[PDB]
Amino acid sequence: SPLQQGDLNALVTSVQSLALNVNEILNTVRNLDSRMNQL
Amino acid sequence: PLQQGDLNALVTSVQSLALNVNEILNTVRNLDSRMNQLETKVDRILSSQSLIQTIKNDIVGLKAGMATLEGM
Amino acid sequence: SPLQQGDLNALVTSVQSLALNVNEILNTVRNLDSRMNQLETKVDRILSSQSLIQTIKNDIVGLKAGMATLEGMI
Amino acid sequence: PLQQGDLNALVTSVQSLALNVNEILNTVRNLDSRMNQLETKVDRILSSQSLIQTIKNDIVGLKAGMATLEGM
Repeated sequence: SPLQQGDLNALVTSVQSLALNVNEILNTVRNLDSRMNQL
Repeated sequence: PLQQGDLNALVTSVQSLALNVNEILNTVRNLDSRMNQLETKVDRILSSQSLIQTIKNDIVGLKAGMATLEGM
Repeated sequence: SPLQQGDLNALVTSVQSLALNVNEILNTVRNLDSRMNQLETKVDRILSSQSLIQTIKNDIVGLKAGMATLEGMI
Repeated sequence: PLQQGDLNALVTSVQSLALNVNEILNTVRNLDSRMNQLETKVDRILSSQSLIQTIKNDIVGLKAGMATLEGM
């Protein structure tokens, strides 16, 4: 089956969905950094 | 002409990245919970530091009172 | 310019390179998880002794009342 | 036929993922260093807990010795 734009677009949305998980990790580790400083 | 199968390696690499990121997420959520516990327990320790200076003041009185007895 | 296999392959290597950074993060957060567990155990040990302090506070208060008793008896 | 520019959105999305992962890496390396400091300082606190029981034993002697004086 020939590769289609929709196949590339599927990977874009997958990566952008993964990016939301990365964003939660980043927010949480920054919060941990502040809290370990206070500790 | 590129075929759907030509994208397989990229799809698999993103699936693996997502699996490993998910395990980071699981671990950092656990670190967050652990930090709650540590903070509560350190606050408890910090509160008992009031006893130390109370002991401190009383011992000052015990020192003076004992000087009194030694004179007597 | 027509899309080529090499263009897809470039993204594969980019993602696999990113995966090495993800791997360091994962190794480090697991290590932090183990170390925070061990830290909490030590904080537990400190907490248990902090109330041995409360007994000390009581004993010292008792010693003060006694010492006043000695002085009151003259 | 797909063109190079048809991949742009995917390239950009991976660049952004990489930038954010790099900032996680920077932060977790800092958490590792902070944890070293916390561990060393908690070990210091834990070591001084030896003074507490020494105070404990001595106070036991002070209690008995004072009963002696009270007997007089």
